[PDB]
Amino acid sequence: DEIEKQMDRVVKEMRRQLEMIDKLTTREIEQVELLKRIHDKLVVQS
Amino acid sequence: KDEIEKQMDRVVKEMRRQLEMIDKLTTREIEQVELLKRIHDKLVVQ
Amino acid sequence: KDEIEKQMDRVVKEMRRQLEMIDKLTTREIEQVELLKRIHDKLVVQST
Amino acid sequence: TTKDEIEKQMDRVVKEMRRQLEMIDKLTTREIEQVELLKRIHDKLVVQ
Repeated sequence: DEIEKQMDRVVKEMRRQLEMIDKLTTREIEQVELLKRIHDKLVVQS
Repeated sequence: KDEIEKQMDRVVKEMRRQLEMIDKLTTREIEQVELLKRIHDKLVVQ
Repeated sequence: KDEIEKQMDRVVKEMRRQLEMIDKLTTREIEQVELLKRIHDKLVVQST
Repeated sequence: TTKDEIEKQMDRVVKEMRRQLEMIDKLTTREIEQVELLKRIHDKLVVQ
């Protein structure tokens, strides 16, 4: 079937893009942590 | 000095770009889920 | 066994709801980064 | 307000987005696990 071949291509795209979302979310959490280090460095300022 | 705040500004602009990428990529995922149900609907039609 | 199509239909509806939730939370995140940009602007008006 | 109180707003915002950011990450992993069952559905559908 050609619908079954299309479903396989789509399922494979969704996993690739979904891992990319997951990678990018992970990077965002580390950038939120850097903001906590930036905030912590702001009260140690004075 | 004000290298903390300039760094935070670089981080804030970074998170916007990457959170937009997450958002655009999630949006594409939802459109692929609906194509997936159109495939499911095309499978009962076939 | 046309229960795989019933399973596939159950999964696609599940993924759309959970994916819409991801999309709402990301959208909320962007509003908070801009709130963070307003905080950044208030910090330069303060030190300077 | 006071620079000591802007940091409190930034601190509340930073902790909020991290919690919501963890939630996005939780749902994305759950989504990847469903695409896997979606691939198992396709493979069980081609054997038919």
